[PDB]
Order: sequence, then C-alpha cells, then structure tokens
Amino acid sequence: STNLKDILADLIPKEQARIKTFRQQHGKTVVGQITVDMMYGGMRGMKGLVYETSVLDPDEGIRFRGFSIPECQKLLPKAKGGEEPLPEGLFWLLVTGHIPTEEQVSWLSKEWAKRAALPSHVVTMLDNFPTNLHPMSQLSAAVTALNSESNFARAYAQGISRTKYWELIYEDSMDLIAKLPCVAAKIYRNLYREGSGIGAIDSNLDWSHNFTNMLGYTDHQFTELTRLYLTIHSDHEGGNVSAHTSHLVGSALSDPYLSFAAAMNGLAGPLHGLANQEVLVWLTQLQKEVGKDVSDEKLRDYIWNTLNSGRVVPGYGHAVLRKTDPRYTCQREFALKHLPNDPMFKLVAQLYKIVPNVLLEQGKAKNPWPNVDAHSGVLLQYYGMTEMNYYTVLFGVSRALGVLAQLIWSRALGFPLERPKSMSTEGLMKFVDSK
Amino acid sequence: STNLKDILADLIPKEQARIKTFRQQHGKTVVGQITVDMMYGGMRGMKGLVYETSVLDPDEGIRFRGFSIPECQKLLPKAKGGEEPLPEGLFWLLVTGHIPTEEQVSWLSKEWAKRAALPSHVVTMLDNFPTNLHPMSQLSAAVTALNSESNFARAYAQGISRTKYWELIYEDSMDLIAKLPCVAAKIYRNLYREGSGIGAIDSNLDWSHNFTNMLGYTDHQFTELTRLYLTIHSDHEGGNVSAHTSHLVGSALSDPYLSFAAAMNGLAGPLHGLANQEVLVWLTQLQKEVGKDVSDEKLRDYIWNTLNSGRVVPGYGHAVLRKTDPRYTCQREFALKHLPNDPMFKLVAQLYKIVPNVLLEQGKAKNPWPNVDAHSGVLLQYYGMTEMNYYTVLFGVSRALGVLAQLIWSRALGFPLERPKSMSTEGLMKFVDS
Ligand SMILES: [Cl-]
Ligand SMILES: [Cl-]
Repeated sequence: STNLKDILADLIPKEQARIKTFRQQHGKTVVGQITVDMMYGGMRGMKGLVYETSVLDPDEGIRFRGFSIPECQKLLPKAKGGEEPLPEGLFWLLVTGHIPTEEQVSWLSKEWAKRAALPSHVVTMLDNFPTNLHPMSQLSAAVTALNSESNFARAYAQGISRTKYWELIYEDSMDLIAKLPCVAAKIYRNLYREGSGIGAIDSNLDWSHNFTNMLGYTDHQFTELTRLYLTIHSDHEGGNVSAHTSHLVGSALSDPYLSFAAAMNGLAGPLHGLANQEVLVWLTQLQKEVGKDVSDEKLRDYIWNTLNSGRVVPGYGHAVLRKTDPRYTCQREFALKHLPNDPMFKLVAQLYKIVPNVLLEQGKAKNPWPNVDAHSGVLLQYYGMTEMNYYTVLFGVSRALGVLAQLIWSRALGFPLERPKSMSTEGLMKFVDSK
Repeated sequence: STNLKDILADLIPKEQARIKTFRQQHGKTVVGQITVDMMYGGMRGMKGLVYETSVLDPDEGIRFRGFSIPECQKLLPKAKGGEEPLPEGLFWLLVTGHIPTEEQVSWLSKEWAKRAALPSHVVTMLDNFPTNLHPMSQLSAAVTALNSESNFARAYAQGISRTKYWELIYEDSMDLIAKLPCVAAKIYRNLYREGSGIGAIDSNLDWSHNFTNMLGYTDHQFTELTRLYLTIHSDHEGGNVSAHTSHLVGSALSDPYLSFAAAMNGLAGPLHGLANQEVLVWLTQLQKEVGKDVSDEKLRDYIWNTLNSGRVVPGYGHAVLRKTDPRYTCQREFALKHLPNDPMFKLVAQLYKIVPNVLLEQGKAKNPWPNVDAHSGVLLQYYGMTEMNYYTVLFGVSRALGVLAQLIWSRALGFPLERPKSMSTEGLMKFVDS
C-alpha cells in the first residue's frame, strides 16, 4: 500500500516474464550495426544498454516512465502549500512506473528522514578535508567511505541468493539517497560557511527541505526551486557518463555506494558536469560588458559576432530534440512567477527571444532551442547559491534518484556483468582485411 | 633517449596519421551486428571500444603490445640480483610498444621514487579511517582525494589546447603510479600492523621493492613475487570492468586520479576483483577436509562430487582461452623454484594434474584449464600476506599500469566522450515492431 518494497516485490516477476518472452521472440533480432567509426567515436549511435527509467522523446523531451516533464509537474505530489513536484514522488515513479499518491510520497519522505544518519568516520573525514579539495571529490570520497554501511556487500559475502540481490540494493539505495543531502550540506558548510554545523534532520519535512535547512537557507522559494531542480535533473537515459558509470560498476555487484561514487567521478568530468557553470560564466561576462538594459538589436549583434567568430551560444542547440527542453521551460515558468525583474533572468529571457531566430537564420545547428543548463545558474544565483564549483554536487544529488532507481531494476532483472569486446588499431586492421 | 615523455611525443603523430588513414578507408565498414540479446546481456560479444595496450590471443593468452607473457619474462629488465621482470619495463612497453633497455627502466624507477610523496591531507584521512572500512574503499577514497594534485584538472580549467591533453595526463599518471604503493602500504599497515609507519622511499630502489619495504616485508623472494605479480596483472584488454570504467570516466576528461578511483570501485565488485580470494577460500576448506597427503583418486572423487552437485571448481572452467593461462604458468614456475614443498602449493599442483581431465571428461565447460586466479593466493599466503581482503588492492596497483598507459593514448588520439544509446524494454519492443 505505502511500503514501496512490497509493491516492488509484486512488480518484479511480471516484468521478468515480459522480458523473458520478448527475448525468446526477438533476442536474435538486429537493432544496429557496429562500424569502425563507432569504436573510435565512443560508441556514438550504438544501441548498447537497456535502461528502463527514462527515455528521450524527440518531440517532448525526456520522459520518466512514459510521463513527460509537464505531466510530472501536474500529477506528482507537491509539498503542502507549494507548487513544485517533490523528488520523492519522482523516485517512486521511476521505481514503480506509477504516479504515487500523497500518502505514498509522505511515507517516502519519512523513510528518507529516518535513514539520514552519517557514521562518525564519514563526519570526521569531511571535517578534515582541506578547502582546496574540490566539492565533487569530497562527495565521491565520502560516498565511497559510506560503503562500510552497505548491507548488500555483507549479504553477498555470506552467499545470499541471486533472487534477493534487489532487496539489499533497494535498502542501500534508500540509505544512500537519505544520506546524500547530509554529505552534500556538510561539504557546503565546510567549504563556504567556515565549518559551521548542518543542524538536525526533521522527521516531518520532505527531503528537499531538510536539504535546504542543512545548507543554511530559510527561503520558501529556494526550497521550491530545489524541489523542482532535484526532480528535473534526476534521470536522462543510460548513455550519459554518470548513468553509464553507475550501471557498469553496478554490473560487477559493487554496492550502490561504490557505484554512485564512481558515477560522481564521471559527473565531475568537464564534458559532463560543468555546462550550468559555463552558461553562467558566459552570462555574467555578457552582462558586465553590455549592461542590464541592452537592446534587442545590440544583443542580436553580440550573438552574430559570437557565431561569426566560430563560437557557440552556451546552452543552445540539440541534435534530436525538436523543441525547447521542457526542463528549461519549467525553470522559465518558475522565474516568470517569482523573479521576473531579476536583471540576470531578464537577460536569459531576452536570449530566448533572440538566439533561436539567429541560429535558425545561420542555418547551422539543427535544433536551435535551449536546454536545462541555459537556465539553472541564474535561479541558483538569485537565491544566494553563488558557489559555482558546488553546482555539480546539486546535479549529483538529483542524479542519484535516477541511477539508483535503475540499479534496483538491473539487479531485479539479473542484468549481467557489462563486458564489451575491445580491439586495438592493429587488431581492427587485421579484422577488416579478412572479409 | 631515456625521457619517456619525449619518446612518446615522437610516437604520437605517426599513430594519429595511421588511425586517420584507416578511418578514411574503413570508417564505415561494418564489424558486427547488435542484437537485442547483446543489449540485455551487458554488450557480450559486441566490439565496442578501441584499447591499444593489450590484446587477448585465443591461442596464446594475453599479449602486451604483441609480446606474449613468456617473451616479456625473457626480454624485460630485471632487478640487479633478481630474475622476475620489473613492472617499470612493462609500463614502458605498454606506453611505447617497445621493449625498454636497462637505462630506460633504471630512469623510470628513479622517476617513480622522486614523485612518491603524499599530501598531508591524504595521510590524515588514511590515518583516521576505521578498521571496518574495506581496503578497496580506502584505496578509492584516497585516490579520489589525491585529485587535488592533478595538473590536468588545473590546466583544463585554464583552456589548454586539445593537442596537449596527453602531456598533463602523462604527468598525473606518473605521479599516481608513484604514489600508489605509498597509499596501498599505508592502508595495509593501518589495518594489519597497528598503524605503524611506512618508512621512507629509497631513491635507488625499484617500485616493487620500495612497495614491499613500505608494506613491512624483508624477504627477497617476496619482492620477486611482487614484481612478477604486478607485471602480469597489469592489463587484460579494455572490456573488463576496471579498464572500461577508467576509459569511460576518462572520456569525460576526468583526470587520472578520478578515473583510476572509479576503476577501483569497479574492481571491488565481486564479479571482477575477488576470484583470487574465492580460489583460496575453496582450497583452504578442501585441505582442511581431506588433509595435506590426499591421494589422486580421492581428490578426483571430490572434484566429481563438486561438479555433479552443479558447482564449479574456482579458477578453472572459464570461456576465454583454449589452454592454460600463461599467467598461471608463470606462477607455477615461480612456485616450483621457491616453494615446491609448501602443502598448499602441492594441492594447487595436484589440482592442475586432475581438474582439467575431469572437466574434459564431463564435456561441459569450454576451457578446462586454469586462469591466473587459481594460483596467486597460495603464493601470497606462503610469504605471510594472509589478509585476503587486501588482495584486490594488489591487483589494483598492478592494473594502474595498464589502464593509465591506455589513458595517455586515449587522450593523445583524441578519443571522444563514451556515449552509447540506451533503450528501455518498452522502447526496444516498439523499435523492433516498426
Ligand atoms: Cl545528463
Ligand atoms: Cl581482468
């Protein structure tokens, strides 16, 4: 009814049988070809993994168990008196395939509050990290050190049945998600508030609100933002580096602490976890140059000069998505309600009005619309979350929801060790010459 | 001449041109099909990545830049007064494609000695870890915290040219390899020697010997073992979880500290890093039961009972090769020279005599021959390295050589972000229907 674990236990068999049947008829069906270029190009365009939780729709954007972002915005429970969807309900959705009721979200909020405690060795470790150790490094180190709490690792060493892997993975995943905001806020306070305390978990608050309290914020609108943010960054298919890394590491039966810590090292990569920061750096320098009251014409000129010097507008352009990323639109709506007169937001809006028509006219980038990263920085910054190094940590806490939801399923469905075949250049040359 | 970095700078262009030409002609050539079964089966049999440092020959075993294990054993430099190949020379081989001279190995040994220092925050952190935090967790946490030393991370944030990525990756990789034995021995001592100190790096010793000194061992033959061990576990293609994880994380321009730390979380996985320990647990239970003077007949019976109850003999019966893993044979040779009368070794040998014949007769498993993991534990155990949790850390330090050698090449050749396409079950069902 409200126990997610029991609901999950009923869903799993039906899903194993469905996959069994599908593999009997279509197991040998060809879905793609592998070319030399694909091996050298980082498996680009190669369908290589099954990842259940989310799928990118070319017309609507990312879908969470079939539900578009606007549908999630509407149907997922909100906090009492709030308007943004709670991350709890997103997790329930990714895990079950079903929109949770109020009671179910409320139950999950209490679970994550109860399981929040950090062992003292992780507290000590975080408290002794120096201020030059990047926040993502601290996050991944702390999560790795949390694996001493892993009930999966202990049960595996005692010879537990394969049919039960998902249960321990579920437990550890729930513990980890509960603990993450505590780790993340400890890092924030140690780095940017001179080591002051995170205060206590409140057992009747939702996950985002306990998170904002521990960060030291007291602004209802910031909490609403954080709920929306944690919800919308939660998952984006299996192929991105953080999802794929958690999947790959998890396929060796490394526990969730270890899989999520590996994923964060992937997320810390500049080609994955920095786009928010890059947009914001660019916006800041833009506004310092041309001033807040820049005209449409002058901004349109600046954008033409940016393009004509062979540079891109950060946050604009997608290869498959045919409209504005609905994750951008969510943020835009939020900003129009709560900070419409913020000079930086007004620049972001002005660019939405101008950049796509300029990109359409240049005829170069296929879909000239913005993605989530074009909007997120100005919102964080407006509420005083100005430490750009830390933004990737927020992304990380959100992304836990999606990759741990799938990890439970990967173990429930018995996904094996991920082991593609490598070749050397020499080997591939021989291989193509025979034939 | 001896500066590996300059030699590497000359090799890189020739290799970029070679790959450019091969892609112009054969870029669109099909090398395989993807099936639904492959997506559900963890990409099994799908040629998915380019990894230059090592290749598995189905007739020979693993090859290091074309050289088989017995050839490496012969050609690679040894320590003064020693017989086992130094890991230094293996690294040089993987990095250059060439067997290093004496001078070159000697130069590399000095490099790794000079760069060995740990920052104090990593020392503090290791010194505060509790005894219930698994050694692989401590290893990965410490390496992640070492990323504050990363010159690649700083140069990238300053906008350095793509053509120079490999240089900084080389530097950080050399620093990491240097530091790893210090991290690993600090963990060993904190866990199993009551927090005693690791002592100092000696500038004139090779990497393995500084490593054994820091662990607290003073047995020449153990140092020889460690050299052989670190050499032979160094690389095994790109598709295993630790290599692939370093490759995937590295493709996002995460520095070597972060890539290697992720790889170790993968290695800590029971389906990847535990086979050594599993063989040894099984051997221990076997020898407790039947005693050290067991007959061939009685052992043959035990193995038949093991198989007939639907269980496997650990270390034997994998799908990879046609014949004995040459990495097993290396260890067997070692044991025959240095500990031929060890009761546990004598069991290992007795199993080599009997298990394959039984598996051949059962007709079930494709390869009835043993791999490296069937032999390594008894050797470690003989020299007093009895802490089985720690064995994966040794594997880790060895595996650094192979994955960091390739990481330098991946950045030299401009390999992009690894980004395959995922599908859901529902999505794949739609996809096959239209
Ligand atoms: Cl993503
Ligand atoms: Cl391996």
